[PDB]
Amino acid sequence: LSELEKQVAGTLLKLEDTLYISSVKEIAVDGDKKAAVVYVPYPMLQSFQKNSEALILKLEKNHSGHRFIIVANRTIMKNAYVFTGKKSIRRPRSRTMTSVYNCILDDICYPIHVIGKRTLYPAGSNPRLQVVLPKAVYNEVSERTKTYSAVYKALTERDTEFIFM
RNA sequence: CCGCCGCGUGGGACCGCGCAGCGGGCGCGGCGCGCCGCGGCAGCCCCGAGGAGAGCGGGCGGGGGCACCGGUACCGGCCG
Repeated sequence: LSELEKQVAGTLLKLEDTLYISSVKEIAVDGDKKAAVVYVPYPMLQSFQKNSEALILKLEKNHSGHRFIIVANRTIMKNAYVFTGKKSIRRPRSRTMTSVYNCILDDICYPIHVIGKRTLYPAGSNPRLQVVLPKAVYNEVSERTKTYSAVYKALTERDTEFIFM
């Protein structure tokens, strides 16, 4: 129920010639360009994953002004066990914070599979994570690394940066 | 202030244990035993230790057990 959703829905209705979205989030970047994150419901992420590179390209080409990213919305629970007083309810591991952040990171760059992760602990600077991408693909993704860092920082307060190795 | 392996409040890093869905309606103030939509949930498996065990393939070796079998030599006997 906001302007962006109206035109993106119209777009989607134009593209076919069955799948719907949950919400849309827009995150700012240092440059005037912004990012739009589309929250896909979990059961159909794979439905929006097969041919989604074309989908994002067409969406960007229709309404310019900021890049489009597709991610799923996952829930995080804050207790390993829940004590109802009589028995105990165990939290599934899929609902942890560490798993969710890793899945988000994979989803942000879904077409390109992450090759490694490292976190550095400088003497004074806040610890930061740096990930490693395939050396084959670069110029395709070189121009969208600041946006990736910004969106990852927004969703998860953890900061990061990108390189190729 | 000083004879406490017990009692209460707090913290909860470290050390060890938690198999048996949830939420709403019937339903009484609350809790149970039950009856109901699944119509509300992302319903319900960390990874796979230069730990271990099991498996396939490859060659390696005076490793083990059973039967079988050759060769001089020591000894004894016999022909010359």
